[PDB]
Amino acid sequence: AGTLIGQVGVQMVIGAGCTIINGSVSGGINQWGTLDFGSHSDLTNVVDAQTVGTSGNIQIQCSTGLTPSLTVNAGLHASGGQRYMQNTTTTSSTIAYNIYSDAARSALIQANTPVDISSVSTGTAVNIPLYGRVVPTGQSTPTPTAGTYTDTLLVTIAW
Amino acid sequence: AGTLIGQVGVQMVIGAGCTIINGSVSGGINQWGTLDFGSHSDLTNVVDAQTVGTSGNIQIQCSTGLTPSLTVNAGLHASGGQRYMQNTTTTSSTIAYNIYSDAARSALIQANTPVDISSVSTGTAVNIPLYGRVVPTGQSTPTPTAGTYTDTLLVTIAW
Amino acid sequence: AGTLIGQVGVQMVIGAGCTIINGSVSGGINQWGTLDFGSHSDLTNVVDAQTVGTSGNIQIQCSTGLTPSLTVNAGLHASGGQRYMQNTTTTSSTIAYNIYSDAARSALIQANTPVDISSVSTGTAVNIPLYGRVVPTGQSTPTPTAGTYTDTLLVTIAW
Amino acid sequence: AGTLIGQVGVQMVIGAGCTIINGSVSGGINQWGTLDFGSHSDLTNVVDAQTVGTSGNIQIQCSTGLTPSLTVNAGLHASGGQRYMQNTTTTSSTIAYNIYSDAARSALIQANTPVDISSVSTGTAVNIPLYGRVVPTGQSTPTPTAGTYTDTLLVTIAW
Amino acid sequence: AGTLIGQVGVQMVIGAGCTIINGSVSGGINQWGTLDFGSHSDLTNVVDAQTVGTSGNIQIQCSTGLTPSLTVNAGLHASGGQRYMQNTTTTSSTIAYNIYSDAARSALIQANTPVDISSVSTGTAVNIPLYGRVVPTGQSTPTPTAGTYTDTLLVTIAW
Repeated sequence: AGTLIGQVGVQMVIGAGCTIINGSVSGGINQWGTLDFGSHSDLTNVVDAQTVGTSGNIQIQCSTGLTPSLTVNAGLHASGGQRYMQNTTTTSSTIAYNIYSDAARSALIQANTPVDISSVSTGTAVNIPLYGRVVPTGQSTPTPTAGTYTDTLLVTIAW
Repeated sequence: AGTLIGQVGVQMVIGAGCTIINGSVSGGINQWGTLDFGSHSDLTNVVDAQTVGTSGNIQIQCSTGLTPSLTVNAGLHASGGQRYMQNTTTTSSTIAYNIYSDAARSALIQANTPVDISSVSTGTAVNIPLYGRVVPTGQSTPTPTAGTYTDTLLVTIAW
Repeated sequence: AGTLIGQVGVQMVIGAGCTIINGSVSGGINQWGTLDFGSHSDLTNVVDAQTVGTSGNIQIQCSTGLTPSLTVNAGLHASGGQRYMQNTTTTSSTIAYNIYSDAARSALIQANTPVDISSVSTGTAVNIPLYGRVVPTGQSTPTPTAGTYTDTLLVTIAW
Repeated sequence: AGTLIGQVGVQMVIGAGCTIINGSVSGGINQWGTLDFGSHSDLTNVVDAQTVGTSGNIQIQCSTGLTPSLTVNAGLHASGGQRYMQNTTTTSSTIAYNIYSDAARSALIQANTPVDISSVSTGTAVNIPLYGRVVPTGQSTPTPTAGTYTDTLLVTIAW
Repeated sequence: AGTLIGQVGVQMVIGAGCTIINGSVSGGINQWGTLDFGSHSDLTNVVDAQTVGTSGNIQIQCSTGLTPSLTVNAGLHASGGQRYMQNTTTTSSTIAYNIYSDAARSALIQANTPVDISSVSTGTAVNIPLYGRVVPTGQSTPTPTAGTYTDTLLVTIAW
């Protein structure tokens, strides 16, 4: 009863880069390592960790200029704007954690808020600005149960 | 030595619609936007893009009922049933890409094969079901040369 | 008061043909199909159609040699040399349309102007050179009212 | 053995005319043109023709008043009151045809039946009311053989 | 101075007939109808007429056997052996005409030359063998003036 004809056209340009390195892809998921905090018990001291994946650390290796933006989604298990970790065995146990955009862990990254990380330019393959820290305050009870707590984020680089 | 007389008669009906919106026409070509993947270098991560044209995204705004059919022709530079992109400067460089009929990019669109996209009905001006993805597997060498790769399709809506 | 006697004589020759096929005749009208554009609403994209009648497409199947001439009369509802379509319900609504003598729709057919379509010779039953196109420019208001717009032509083949 | 004497007396009057024009005479036959239908093959569409002879069309140019009568004899090859055409090579092949007294071809002329064509008066040299049409119904088989079919009539004008 | 005496004797026999019918007599003139050609203007087509008088056509109704002879005198206005017609108003205008002894108008009747019309025998009241035809060749100028052209013959039947 009708018919419309049109052409779309597809264009892609190779040039200015700023693409992540040392990140494996399985099925288009585009995984970018893991924030491995390590093994501890009865957390009463601050623990620091950085995004490490398989062989080598995740790096940026951005292009000259091109001030980018980093956006980190809240975790699957979130409440009150603070990302959480939930055990795979017991649903009640939970550990809170924070994430920072600098090595000194002074600038906090908020959920769904872009961060102007413009210092990763000029190549040089600098480490990705994503550092986590667990502080033993407000961590429900100081001593949690046993398990393997896990959580996943969603990191977006726009430029 | 001869003469034949006859009348043809031309009929057009306005009513049930299901016509594309936000698509400019120049000379009867009836262009429908562009699949702009963006700028990258040394493609090693999956890149997603959607059909965007000038001011606003391409939409359908189909009519009630009228289960339509979407057919996408293979590109000008094709081999083995997979659409390709070819540089305007160097003929050797090529990047493969795929196209999907859903946002999740789970249903693949084959060349010259109709797709029963019946969920775009009831108006509401839903986005056109045409999404592309570039996966860094089988992309000849992982790092291509520089240029502005281009390709054009031929989208047909029958209903 | 007077009387004159004379003989006229009637002659018809069967031989060189070049006669239309797939065209029904009712009462000597000698109908030759219909230019069915289809169903649309708020025409903003170019629509193409070809002369189709009942079971099969209208064809020529002309004879060897015999360079013919195609003449298309202006429609019943015409103004300024451009053929129009008028609704059967509301007299004000009108859609303009054009007609072409080739598949590419590059050569326009003017009213009461013969066209030397000499490429339809050597039999082979080629499709009749009559293609229509509706372009959404100068179409009064872009969105018309509802109805079943109709128009009739008068196609003459002389050779 | 006998002898009778008498005078006959011959009278002719010049005045009111209504005499045919553009008609050559050879030996008193008083020919009045030809109904040339043209060249066709596999007649499936209606063909129209008018009485044309040598340089110009046959005309009447009748006198004021003087309501005349037109009588057309049946052809040499006739059967069932319908005039026929017979090939000069094969006797079996035959095409039927009709004749009309008006341009619209709505009033049929019957064999040996006068027609009151009173509208050809007031001079003005109007075209002779004799039009033929071949309709592809009841034409034996739709496709005839090759040849030059011919037939002759006998037109009488009485007034 | 003298005187002679003698008897003549008058004899008439009734029997074998072959006498004309449908012919009025006024004063011994013994008129036999009229060759009424009719009314025409600008004679360019052959005109035929037969000897008709008052109520009915002139007939012979001859007797059995008795091969008769028909002799037709030249007209009052004759020149070169061809009978002519002269207007009663203008003496210059003239139309030539011929006369024939058969219906087909193939056998010409010459002035003062007997014709052996032996086929009118056996009664049956056959039409008189006298037919006239006007041919538009050598008729001075093709278009004559107005008037009522007349001429009289002298028909003799000897047997």
